[PDB]
Amino acid sequence: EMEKEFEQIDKSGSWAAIYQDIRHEASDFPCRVAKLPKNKNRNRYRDVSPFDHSRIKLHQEDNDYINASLIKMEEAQRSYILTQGPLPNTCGHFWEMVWEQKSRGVVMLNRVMEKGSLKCAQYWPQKEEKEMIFEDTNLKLTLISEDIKSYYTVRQLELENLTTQETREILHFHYTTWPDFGVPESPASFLNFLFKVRESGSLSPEHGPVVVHCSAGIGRSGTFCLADTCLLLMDKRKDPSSVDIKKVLLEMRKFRMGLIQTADQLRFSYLAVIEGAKFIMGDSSVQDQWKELSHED
Ligand SMILES: CCCCCNC(=O)[C@H](Cc1ccc(OCC(=O)O)c(C(=O)O)c1)NC(=O)[C@H](Cc1ccccc1)NC(=O)CCC(=O)O
Repeated sequence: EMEKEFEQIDKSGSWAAIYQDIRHEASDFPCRVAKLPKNKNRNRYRDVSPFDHSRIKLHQEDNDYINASLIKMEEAQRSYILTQGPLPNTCGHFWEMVWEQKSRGVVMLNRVMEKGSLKCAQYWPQKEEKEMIFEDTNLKLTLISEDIKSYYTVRQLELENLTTQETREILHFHYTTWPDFGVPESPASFLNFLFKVRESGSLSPEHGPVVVHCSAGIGRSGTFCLADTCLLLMDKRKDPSSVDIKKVLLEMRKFRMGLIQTADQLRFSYLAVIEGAKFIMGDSSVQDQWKELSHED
């Protein structure tokens, strides 16, 4: 029982040893293509790479590499693509992947600059009259509208393949207040945002996997996925309390290394998931409380 485990861990002061244990047991799979010298310019960090077995392959004959991994949750029936924050030369690759995987949504949980340091390129357009063209991938991206909230912004984007001329609506969900190596301000804020992502349709199985990213594509992004996936499980078990969060995280760590970067992010996923279960269980008003508590305005 989740809650029961959570308290025992908390009362026993064991978040760090439980977290170190997860790291110690995570899967070790090769990241050979990501390490090829010619892809060094495609990697934001030297110690963060996609496993060979689950990486996303660009459909270029030229060079199919993108530091991105397909996290496929069989029991939850949900797939996610987790990627680092694109670099100046991978903005086209990033959009080529969104297009090739049929993603309808993009979840960004970092800010372009954090602590004065640069974490991701400005890969989408900031003004509607200033659209972006990715020459290398023959794509055009246009900002269609944006809804700014106090800690997040939802943007409506139009991605066009210039080769075939088809256009697609891409929703972009941007969490602007999640510190690096940190946790959202509260479970309510987190959940209010996640439920926004779920209600947009983006995560539906008739579309490609949603794209999640932060600067490395592992801490913040792992956190968001573990809570989303645990909640889906709690809603399909009907013995919701048997969802074992450590086990779900180790399953996801088989597809991408380092998911969840601090013990505190692990502990927050437990708080988020337990608070989110109120909704699963049947509380028809906890959602409006999260919106109120999140202070969207
Ligand atoms: C899994 C192992 C990584 C843990 C230690 N590594 C780091 O902090 C980062 C990777 C990283 C991981 C999670 C993050 O999100 C946190 C979140 O979302 O909560 C962020 C992030 O957002 O900042 C950054 N890598 C380096 O700094 C390398 C360390 C290094 C340096 C030299 C050789 C080998 C490793 N430097 C770089 O890669 C510099 C770039 C270069 O030289 O190409």
